[PDB]
Amino acid sequence: MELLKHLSQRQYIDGEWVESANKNTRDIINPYNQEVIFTVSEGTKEDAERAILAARRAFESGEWSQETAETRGKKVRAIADKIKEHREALARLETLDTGKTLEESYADMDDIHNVFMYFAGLADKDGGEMIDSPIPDTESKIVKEPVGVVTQITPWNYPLLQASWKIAPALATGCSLVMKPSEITPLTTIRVFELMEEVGFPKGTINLILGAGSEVGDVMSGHKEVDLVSFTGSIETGKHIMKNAANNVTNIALELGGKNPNIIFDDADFELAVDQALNGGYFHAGQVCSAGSRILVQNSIKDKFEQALIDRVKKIKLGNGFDADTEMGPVISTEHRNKIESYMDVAKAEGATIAVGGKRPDRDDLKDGLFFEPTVITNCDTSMRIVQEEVFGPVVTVEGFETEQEAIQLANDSIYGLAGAVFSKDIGKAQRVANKLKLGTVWINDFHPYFAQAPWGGYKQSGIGRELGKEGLEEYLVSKHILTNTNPQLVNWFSK
Amino acid sequence: MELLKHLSQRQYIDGEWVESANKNTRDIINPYNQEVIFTVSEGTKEDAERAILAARRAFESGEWSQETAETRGKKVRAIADKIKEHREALARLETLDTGKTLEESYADMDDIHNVFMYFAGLADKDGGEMIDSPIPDTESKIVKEPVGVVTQITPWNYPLLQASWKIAPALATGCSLVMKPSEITPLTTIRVFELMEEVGFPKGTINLILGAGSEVGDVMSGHKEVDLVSFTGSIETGKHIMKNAANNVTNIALELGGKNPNIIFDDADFELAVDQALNGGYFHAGQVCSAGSRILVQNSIKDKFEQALIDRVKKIKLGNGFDADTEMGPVISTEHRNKIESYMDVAKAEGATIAVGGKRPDRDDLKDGLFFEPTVITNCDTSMRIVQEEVFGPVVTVEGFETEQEAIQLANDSIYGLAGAVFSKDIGKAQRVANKLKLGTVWINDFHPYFAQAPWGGYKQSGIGRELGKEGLEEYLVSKHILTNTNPQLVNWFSK
Amino acid sequence: LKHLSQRQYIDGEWVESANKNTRDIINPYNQEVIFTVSEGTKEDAERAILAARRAFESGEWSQETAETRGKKVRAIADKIKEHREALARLETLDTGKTLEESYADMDDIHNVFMYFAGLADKDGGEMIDSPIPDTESKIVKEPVGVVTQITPWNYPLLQASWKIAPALATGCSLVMKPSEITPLTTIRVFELMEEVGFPKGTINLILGAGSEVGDVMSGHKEVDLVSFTGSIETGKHIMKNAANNVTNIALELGGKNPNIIFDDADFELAVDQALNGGYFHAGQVCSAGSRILVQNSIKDKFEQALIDRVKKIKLGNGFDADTEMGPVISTEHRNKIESYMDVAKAEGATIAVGGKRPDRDDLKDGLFFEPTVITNCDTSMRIVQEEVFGPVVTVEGFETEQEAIQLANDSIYGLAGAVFSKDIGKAQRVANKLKLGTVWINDFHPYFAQAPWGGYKQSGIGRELGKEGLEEYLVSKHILTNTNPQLVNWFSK
Amino acid sequence: LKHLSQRQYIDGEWVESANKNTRDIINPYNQEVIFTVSEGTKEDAERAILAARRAFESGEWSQETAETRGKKVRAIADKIKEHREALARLETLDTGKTLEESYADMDDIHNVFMYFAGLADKDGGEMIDSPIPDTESKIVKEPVGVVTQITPWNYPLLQASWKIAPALATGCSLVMKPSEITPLTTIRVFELMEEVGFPKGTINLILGAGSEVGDVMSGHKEVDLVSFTGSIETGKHIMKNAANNVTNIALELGGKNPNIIFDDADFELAVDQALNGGYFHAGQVCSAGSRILVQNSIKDKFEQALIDRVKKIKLGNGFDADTEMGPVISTEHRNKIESYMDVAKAEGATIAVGGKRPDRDDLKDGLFFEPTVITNCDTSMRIVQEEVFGPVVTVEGFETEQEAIQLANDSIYGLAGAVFSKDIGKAQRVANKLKLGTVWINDFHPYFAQAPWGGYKQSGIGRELGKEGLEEYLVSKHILTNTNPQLVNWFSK
Ligand code: NA
Ligand code: NA
Ligand code: NA
Ligand code: NA
Ligand code: NA
Ligand code: NA
Ligand code: NA
Ligand code: NA
Repeated sequence: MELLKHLSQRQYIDGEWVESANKNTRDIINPYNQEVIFTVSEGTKEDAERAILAARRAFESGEWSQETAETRGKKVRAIADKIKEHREALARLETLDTGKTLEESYADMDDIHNVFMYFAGLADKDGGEMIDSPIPDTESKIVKEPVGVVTQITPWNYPLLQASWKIAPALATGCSLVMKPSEITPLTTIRVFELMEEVGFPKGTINLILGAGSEVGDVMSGHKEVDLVSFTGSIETGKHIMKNAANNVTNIALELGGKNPNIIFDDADFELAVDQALNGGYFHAGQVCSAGSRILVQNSIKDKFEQALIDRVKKIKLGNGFDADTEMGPVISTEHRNKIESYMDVAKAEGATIAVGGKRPDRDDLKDGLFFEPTVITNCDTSMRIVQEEVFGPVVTVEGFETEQEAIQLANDSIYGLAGAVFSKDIGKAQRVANKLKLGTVWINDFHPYFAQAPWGGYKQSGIGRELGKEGLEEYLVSKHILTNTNPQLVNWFSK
Repeated sequence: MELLKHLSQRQYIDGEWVESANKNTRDIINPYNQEVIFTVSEGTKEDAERAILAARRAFESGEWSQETAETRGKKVRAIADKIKEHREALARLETLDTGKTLEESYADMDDIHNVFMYFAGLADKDGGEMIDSPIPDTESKIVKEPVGVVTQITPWNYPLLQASWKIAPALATGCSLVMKPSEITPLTTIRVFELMEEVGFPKGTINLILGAGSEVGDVMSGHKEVDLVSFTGSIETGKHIMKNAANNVTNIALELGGKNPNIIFDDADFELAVDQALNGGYFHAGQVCSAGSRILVQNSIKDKFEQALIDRVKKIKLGNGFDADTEMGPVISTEHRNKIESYMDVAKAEGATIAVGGKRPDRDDLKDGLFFEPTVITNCDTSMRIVQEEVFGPVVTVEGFETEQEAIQLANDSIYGLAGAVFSKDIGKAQRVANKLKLGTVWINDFHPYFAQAPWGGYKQSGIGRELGKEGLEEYLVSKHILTNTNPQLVNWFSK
Repeated sequence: LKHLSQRQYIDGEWVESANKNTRDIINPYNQEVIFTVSEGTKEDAERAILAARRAFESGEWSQETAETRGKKVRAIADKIKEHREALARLETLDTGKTLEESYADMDDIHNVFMYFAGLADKDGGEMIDSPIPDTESKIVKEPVGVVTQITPWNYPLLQASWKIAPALATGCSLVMKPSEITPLTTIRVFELMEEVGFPKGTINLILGAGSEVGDVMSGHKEVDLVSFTGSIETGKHIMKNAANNVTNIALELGGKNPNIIFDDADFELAVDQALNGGYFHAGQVCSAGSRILVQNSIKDKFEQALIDRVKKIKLGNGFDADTEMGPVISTEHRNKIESYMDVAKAEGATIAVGGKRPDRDDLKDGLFFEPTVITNCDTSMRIVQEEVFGPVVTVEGFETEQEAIQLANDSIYGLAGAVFSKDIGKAQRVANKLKLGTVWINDFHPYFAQAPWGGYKQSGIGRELGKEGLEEYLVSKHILTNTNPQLVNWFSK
Repeated sequence: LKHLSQRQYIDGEWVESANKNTRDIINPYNQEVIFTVSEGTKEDAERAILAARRAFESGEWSQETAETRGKKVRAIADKIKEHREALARLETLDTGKTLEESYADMDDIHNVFMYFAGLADKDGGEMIDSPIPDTESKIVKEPVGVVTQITPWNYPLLQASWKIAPALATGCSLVMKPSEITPLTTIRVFELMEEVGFPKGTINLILGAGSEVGDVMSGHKEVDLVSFTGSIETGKHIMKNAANNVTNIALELGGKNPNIIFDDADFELAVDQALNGGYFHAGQVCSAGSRILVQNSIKDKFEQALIDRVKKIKLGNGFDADTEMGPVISTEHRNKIESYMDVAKAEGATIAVGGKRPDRDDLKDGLFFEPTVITNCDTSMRIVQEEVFGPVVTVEGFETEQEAIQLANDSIYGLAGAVFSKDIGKAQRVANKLKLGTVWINDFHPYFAQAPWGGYKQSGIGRELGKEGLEEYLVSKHILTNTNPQLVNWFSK
């Protein structure tokens, strides 16, 4: 609330903070108490178009795209340093806007600093290749250029974190960008734009559009001046975005959700597996792309595991993200909580058991917030909607498996392929399983870790492309083969 | 006609040569005389589905996907050697099916051998990376795996050449593939499948579907078991394919056409520029993705250039591709010639001049074939359909430019971005221009060269992704981050 | 042998030694002379180097396209496979090892040439995003130049391939000298390369151990890289000579390679692989597992099992199907191995089995030495620290993982080693702490063209095989173009 | 200077020489003693190496995350920028070059540390697709280990940064010894690194005579890499000493760098850059353009223009803004330069201008030597072939592109050179044929952290700067895991 008195309420287009063309606004809510905490501009499709045209003009001017990579790196580093400088206020703003614990928000800010620092350091480390040409008297080189004008659409769960994954490489490579954060969580994205403006970028290089205005998304994914659309969010919206991008054969990078398996063998460190099953299921109330919502446990220890998990779930502390004792905050919005609630009905109707949770808590200090109890669903199977579909809430399912081969078959039996884990003290076995899982990231005896040094993304319906790592940077580059004939001679194919 | 008596007429699905499920067939035509030369199976959508399921079963069996990269390379090399062994018959078959000169077909076969040889040698050279992890007591590695099941759709202009650009990296990386060549030019693709069978691949690893059956394309682009759709062809079909691929968030690699500029400065080697303008415009009767259909010539030499080009165009020798004196063969089909013809009407109506050509030739030996005269269109400008749209025939437009800046502006003023050239003895100038052109390939003082060592593909509406080179191989790989916690400890976030 | 060349190959011609001297080549199985070859002079070596320089400067190979160089290297690979049987037989005849081991070599050799053939045209350098506005910066990779290559007697053609393949793929000119006692397969491979066809002077073969031949090959001013595989003493001398012209050196010297067996290893696997590590090629392997380190809890069991198996090892003619271990290479080498037995006993170690020449009648004429196990020894002993390079292993116990690592690293060497344990996590921890170029987990011996091979510490400098191996034969050039040059005007006008 | 340390830095402590010996440091502008520092012993050097080894083995820096190591290297970069003024002044005081040149050095140094900071966490090694079924193959890149670093007097802190930055980024422990005559900025950077904070023994600074501690730094068994920048004679000695333990060497020695000026060069640009190439830092630059090669048709015009400009070069105190060229480094060095003038005249060359100490009163107390142009010389002469390393250039003519290339490559060196021509295609053709680590087209002198720097032939071994520079400080380990180990059963059961 302190920081909010100085935070911008506007969009940032072509070097200026500007309101919506029609003066529309949106009230931003704190999910802990459903109170309005801020009011921001709700931009129009014409605003989005203007931002894209500004990004294109800036790209063509070359002020950023032709800046030295070393200098671009120094600027990205300056953003990183600002994130660290404002770590406390940023973490508080993120907890206020998204509801997650302040400790989780601090962790995000540490990661965000590291993301910008990594890409700053990567900016000037390539440039392309020299090719030994198969044609005598020619020089062949591949030059890597910025892809161009990029549109970036981020989700509500980790707004600034996901923004950093897109902004850092775009700026390091010399692109121009237009970003639109989730309409319900724009606060830390507005703040990072203020911080980037303090660092200084050429007019139009960076643009922030706010809202969920009519056709705003369609303009960001379907405009002819866009070279890459990068979207993180729901599968249905991602598919729509990809179909729109097709209208101009535009590159797409998508990170959609997952149905992430947490595979626990009977020779896992049992108390570790229980601890990490809770962590996988319930960090940020399960509102994580890579949440471990699908637990697969070996039959021999399944009963022991379920009882241990359930007993721990009953003790999870719900409350205000600002209170140090809180272990799990509320879910993000009324609409999202309703969707979670509707999945409980689906689960029961198809024959699954709600072993614990599965409703809103009654406690007085939680009544005004968007809370939902941490939930464990048992007696289910792979045919069920509750197992196959991403609920994106504080909910896990538990299925048993007999053998290593069955664990792999079940884990791969989904439309998704983002991340997962294998818990076993037999590292050779864990490695065998990891090699067979169709997942972008596999953890052995861990759950959740990601970092700027390694690419992240999904097989199958979890996405297209990668974020983070050298591969993440590559989404923002395009290759050009320049072939010079150093002794050109007439071909004389056509008669003289 | 000799080779045709032993050539298969069937599809190749799951290790067997099989007819269409409905026994339908298609007559294949020789464009030189419009005679039926062969009759092949015309497959159904159910055939395509069966091939895809076979490819998936084969992929999951691991017989090819878990074969050593070195051994996969040896097999791809064996295909390369077969291409060379059968060079003469393959070249003849390609000229028979597509109409281009036998000399052009020989060049194709030399290129095809080199494409398979390049990928054979690349197969075992990069399995991923070790990452220095930012988390203590963890090991981080990125493993590159085959992307999975791939569908491959090739065009009629260079059937076997374009097939090799797709097959070679798919097999080198360990993917399973389903290929469908253009319905009007299947002959050399059938033959290469016979040759691959001789080398030996596990059942289902390679599949050939033939036809343009109802919903065949839709199944190949929209099936849930496909991990990558790779399509080379027309922009309208490519967009449709991408939209269908979106239904399962499937990776797409597209190479659509271009409106490829041939930029000739007043300080070019003039006779070289004239020679290469002819080559750019009229190889394969202009039916080249990268044909130099859009000549941009400096105003100072434009009159001289037009006269020199026109005088040469009048001498181009049309005829049978099998006759050694032929310099340009027919176009591919009645439908395609009609499309080219309709553009002549469009050009005149919008105010351009048909300086030479622009009709079917009258000569008696050309009357039965699908010939169209090499054509030069003058007095045109960037606003015109004839300049903006890909005609894909033996037709060039000529526009003038005043300055280097105007040449760049005009060259980039199209929806495409595949390839182009800059002719100037001032290499520094040519490099400045090359750096500003939004094209996947730029030639300086040359026109047409491509090779397996360097990536090929388009900016903007010319495509998504790359073929050839290391980047071409990468389309057929997927990255997996395996993170092992080597000293796992309880996090104890959730109370005990 | 009736058709094999007896000469050196210099500047496109098979030629005798300048002084007509020859050397008799021996089969270690029966000590019979099997062939007679030219014994070259230092002047022959100088002529070869000058021919290699002239060929390099002509550009006929160095400026050939990388793709075409790869095709030629592939053609050599194919000739190896075509002549696999005869090459394997020549290698067994010359070196004494089993025909099965020689076949394995020829498969590896084919694969080495095939790997480098495929690599030849895959990386010409990089484009650098220059920090100076209006400049273009690129790094071009060129062949390093003229290279001299000196190979050992244990795996003559194998070690030759590791050097020849990258040199030819990158466009270098080379002068090779195989071990004076084992030239046969190297002569043959030169015949095969000549059939493929290379410009005159690109490849040259010097034969012998003539006075100063080695010195010329390591110290000549026209050499850009000296690549030597052999003994530590000779390697050091070669490096010192190379210094006279600041010449790049690549060295692979021996090792004291540890074979670490934990009490939770697959016991019969560990015994099997301890035998393999110790006795393949009668232990005449740079990476032989001569130093067994076994956990104390299973040490007695392990020693008894190992010793009982060693007593059954079948010695004989490498051509006989039942032979498991052939003879050692020469009288001098066997004498050196014999002298180490004396050293071992004098410093207090026990010769548990073996430690002498076998008595059997069919082995009496050959250079055989019994597979030997030395027990009750420790890290202070010469028998543990020094590379014996014979069919001899030592056995030391360790208590903990930390002690195994300490002992394993307690040598001047750093080539290769193994860790046997069913606990893969533990094996990985140990592997990370061993100062060794190659570490095997639950295996012993494997190497391949796809991965670099070489030593930490006194085991060498540089790497062979893999992309790193290729890089020894390249040099980087930074070409920086100022595209808008302006006067600096630092100095007064 | 009143607050600058006078001591060595060994194992986390500032310490005097074991024998309390000291050395007086001189300012070449006036030959006045400016500071007195410890003159260490060979035992001090040994103690530093052993401390570096202990620190390496503790893993406090070598097992720190690459990301964290990068942050520390970045912190050093920031300290350099913070203390830019004082560092530049100290460098000018110690070495004599202009303050403006010293500022340029400090900006470069900041960028060198920043580059390597950003590179620290960007590799780690490779995953290999193994040719053996049921095996996992990976190459892990580890710090090479303990490194000794010996730097020259011409650009003390610049050359120190090229060595320190990659060593620290990769996780090595280092022992550095700056030139005995120019230790000031190196002492200062160690004070700054100490403020950033590194584990005890990770960084060590030895001060004094190459003749006392040099052999220990190049010949100690605990060293894994010796990195030396300096004279050819010393570099060779160092390499021979390193051979005693088969130790990796990286050497950057001088050059005889050609400045090739075609008749179609931008003439006034070529004159400007010829002066810059010849006379920055009084020609005391490893890559100084001492060998001018000019096309015959413009040679007379060029010589007249160059000579006329050389007469106007302003000599003086590096702290005075009008100074364009400072003094040479020492009495011994100036004497060596003077002796070359005698050599040049005796072999028939012409001293067209300069060739002696200046007479002006304000220059008499300093180690000044006039900028010199030597004409009428040829490639057979010592004055053309040998590196004088002073404010001296030779001028030779050439007729054709082929002759320019032949002459340019006709030296024992191969560090750097330039080609001036408006015909870029021609310049590129020439650049491709010059045996030089760096070739500038229409420029002279530029280097940067993003691109590797080093010499062909006798100019060195290895590279500094760029990704290749980082690689000198890494070692490859192939870890091969057999994931389904089976008995081989070679030996009888
Ligand atoms: Na909110
Ligand atoms: Na996908
Ligand atoms: Na046809
Ligand atoms: Na596109
Ligand atoms: Na022999
Ligand atoms: Na070494
Ligand atoms: Na001094
Ligand atoms: Na050298």
